[PDB]
Amino acid sequence: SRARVLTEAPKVTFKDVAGAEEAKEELKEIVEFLKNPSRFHEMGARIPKGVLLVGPPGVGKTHLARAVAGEARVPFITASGSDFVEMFVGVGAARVRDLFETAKRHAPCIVFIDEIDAVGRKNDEREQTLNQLLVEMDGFEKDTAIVVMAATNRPDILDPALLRPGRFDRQIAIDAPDVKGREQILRIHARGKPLAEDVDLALLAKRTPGFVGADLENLLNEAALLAAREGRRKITMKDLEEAAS
Repeated sequence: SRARVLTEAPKVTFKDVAGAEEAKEELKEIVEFLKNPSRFHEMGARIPKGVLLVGPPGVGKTHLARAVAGEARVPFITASGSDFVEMFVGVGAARVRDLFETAKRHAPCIVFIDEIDAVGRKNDEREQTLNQLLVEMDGFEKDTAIVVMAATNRPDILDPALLRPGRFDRQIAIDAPDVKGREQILRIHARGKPLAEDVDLALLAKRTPGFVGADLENLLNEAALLAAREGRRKITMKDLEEAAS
């Protein structure tokens, strides 16, 4: 059967992501290869092919691979490795085959395989899907500037094939935001939400080690309800304390 993906030109930029500046830099190469693939091949350039983002969930990996496509003003085709193995029959591959057929038509372009763990989680239905992914990537022509991006949190349980040179031979770490990072996140979400002067974001940021982007959201969104519940209007450092419980 057909592949069925989601093509779209992202307007998102790096300036639209809190932290991950370390990872952003590495990606700066991916962005310029997409902008001028010609130049790269001309020179002895690295020429990326598979960028595997590694980090905890809700850390904003998918959100970053999107800022990459936008940063280069290039298309961002998405797909779900889950959809590939989900449907049985010789479909699994036939779809992966399509995904890059639609990709070659929009190259340069970032192809994002979501839940690649479903595809390369080191039971024959997968193997067939995985194998095709290596043939497509190992079969990328110079005029085909497709940079396949995927995310995960277990590059160790991932079939060594996908990681071998020529495929996803480039891992970037997207860790939980640092004190400052969390601070930025909390401020961004706090603006559309009321707060009492007693609420100290800086403190909240330093007091939330381990919280992911989507975690600092709850804390705020949740504290809002906890206060709105007591006929209160603003979020007090007190409600934020009760939410973390």
